[PDB]
Amino acid sequence: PQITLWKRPLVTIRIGGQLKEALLDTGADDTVLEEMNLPGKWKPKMIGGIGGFIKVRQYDQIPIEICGHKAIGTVLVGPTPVNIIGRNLLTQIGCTLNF
Amino acid sequence: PQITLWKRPLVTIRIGGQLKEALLDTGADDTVLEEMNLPGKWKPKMIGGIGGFIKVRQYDQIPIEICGHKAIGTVLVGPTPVNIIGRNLLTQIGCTLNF
Ligand SMILES: CC(C)CN(C[C@@H](O)[C@H](Cc1ccccc1)NC(=O)[C@@H]1CN(c2ccccc2C(F)(F)F)C(=O)O1)S(=O)(=O)c1ccc2ncsc2c1
Repeated sequence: PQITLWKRPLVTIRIGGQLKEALLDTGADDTVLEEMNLPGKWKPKMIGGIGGFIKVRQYDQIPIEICGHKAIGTVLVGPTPVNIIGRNLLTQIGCTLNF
Repeated sequence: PQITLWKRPLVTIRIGGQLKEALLDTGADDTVLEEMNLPGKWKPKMIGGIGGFIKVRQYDQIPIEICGHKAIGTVLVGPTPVNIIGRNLLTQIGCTLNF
């Protein structure tokens, strides 16, 4: 697909039994999802953006489906106001910026 | 150009005769630059990111050349962690997401 940027690039993602709307975000190194209780090991981390930092839980090798494209990798979970698909997963689904 | 996402999509911009590195940020509605001097009236604004809210100065109708593509639009100036080029100017240069 081609997604223009007139509006926020929100797409449907699936993580296990949860479907959520998330930004395809080229300005995000990492994938940051709003609070959810995923299974398995994790590690605490702090990530910074506009306004300062938030504490997140880093889960590794989590499969996520993005517009029917399979991805698997690190997902950060924390008190973000929006779900953010970062470059770690954007590359896996073949996402580029073009102009 | 086509830009892949294994590295941060950092590009050189020209603004007020100055060259700066800025991040092409599809997860950003607006363009937000680190502290700098721009001429003309500005208005105080507050914006919220992942870590909370900050105060910025809003300048309207500012020319920026992004990889040689001309834009003229609103630039917010304040304590962003990184210079970010948001959708207001990404649209002007014809930028889309493709996968
Ligand atoms: C700042 C940038 C270098 C990094 N961020 C990614 C951005 O795309 C971020 C993603 C993002 C989007 C929305 C909320 C929070 C975070 N966008 C924004 O902060 C700004 C806020 N804003 C926004 C939002 C609502 C109203 C007005 C604005 C305004 F437009 F502001 F008026 C908006 O439209 O973009 S991030 O979310 O902090 C981030 C993500 C992953 C990540 N991984 C490691 S550090 C790290 C940091």
